[PDB]
Amino acid sequence: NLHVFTIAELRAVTRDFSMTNFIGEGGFGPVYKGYVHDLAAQTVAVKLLDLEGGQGHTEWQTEVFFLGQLRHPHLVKLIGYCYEDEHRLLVYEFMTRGSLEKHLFSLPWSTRLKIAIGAAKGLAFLHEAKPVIYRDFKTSNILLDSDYKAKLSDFGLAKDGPDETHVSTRVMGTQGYAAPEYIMTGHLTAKSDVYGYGVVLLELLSGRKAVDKEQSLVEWARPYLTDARRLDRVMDPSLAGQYSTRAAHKAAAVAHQCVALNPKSRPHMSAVVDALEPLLA
Ligand SMILES: Nc1ncnc2c1ncn2[C@@H]1O[C@H](COP(=O)(O)OP(=O)(O)OP(=O)(O)O)[C@@H](O)[C@H]1O
Ligand SMILES: [Mg+2]
Repeated sequence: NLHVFTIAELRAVTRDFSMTNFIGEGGFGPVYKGYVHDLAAQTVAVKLLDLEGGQGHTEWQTEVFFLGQLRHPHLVKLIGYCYEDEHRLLVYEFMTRGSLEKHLFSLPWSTRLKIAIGAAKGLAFLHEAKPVIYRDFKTSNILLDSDYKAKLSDFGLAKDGPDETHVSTRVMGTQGYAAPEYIMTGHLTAKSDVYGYGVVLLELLSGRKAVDKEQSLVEWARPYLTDARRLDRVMDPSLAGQYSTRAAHKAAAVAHQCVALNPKSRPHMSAVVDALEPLLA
C-alpha cells in the first residue's frame, strides 16, 4: 500500500529540499523533485506542509485517505507519506510536465482535447465510485506526463458524497472555479465539481484565465458558446485552423452546459466523456 517515510529519508530523497529541486507550491506548501533508490526506483514529488500557512493536518489526512484507496489511470499516484512530530509530507509519482496552468498561462488543439478528456475520465471515476466529490477542481490541479496525459492531483479538499441530496461543509476552494450555488449556500454536490470542470474546459478553449482583474471568463464568454457562428470571439487565436467548426462548437456547448448556474442542468461527467472523446478522432 502506502510507504511510510521519515524526515531523514525525504531529506536524502530531495537533496535536503534544495531550491534546484523546487517544482511548485500551493496553500499546503512547496513541492520538491526527489529520487528514490533501490518500491521501484523513480522520480517522485515531495509536498511539505507549511506550518504557518492556512492548511494543515486535515488536508494531509484527506489526501492519504482518498489517494491511498483511489486507483485509476487519470488520478495521480500517492507513493507514501511522512508524519513525524509537527511535520507532514506527501510523496507522489513525479508528473514530468507539471501542472496545466503553467502550460496554458502553444498547446495544440488535439493536446487540449486529450487533456480535457483525461481530466473528465478522472472526475467521472470519482463521481461513479462510495462516490467522492473532488471540490477543488481547477487548472493547476491537472498534472501532465510526457505524453500530456492528464491526471487529477491534490485531494486536500476531497469529500465523501451524500438518501441525502447534498453535503454541508465550509466554503472552500478557489475563486472562479468553485461552483456558485456552493459558494452561496455551503451545500456541496458532485454537480459542483462539474462547474469547475466547465471552467477549465473554457480555459483550454480560449487560452484565458477563469479570473483576470470581462474579468470573469464564464460571465463574459457565457452567451457566446451556444452559436457556432460566434466561435471566433471565444476560441484562443493561437488555435486557428487546427479545429473544425463542429469540434470546437461541441466542446464549447459542453462547456456551456457544465457552467450552468442551475446545478440540475449540468451533465454527468460520464456524458461529458462521451461528448468529447469523438472530437479527438
Ligand atoms: N506529482 C507532481 N509532479 C510534478 N509536479 C507537482 C506534483 N505535485 C505537485 N506539483 C507541483 O506543485 C504544485 C503544488 O502542488 P499541490 O497542488 O499538490 O499543492 P497544494 O498546496 O495542495 O495546492 P492548493 O493550494 O490547491 O491546496 C502543483 O500545482 C504542481 O505544479
Ligand atoms: Mg491542496
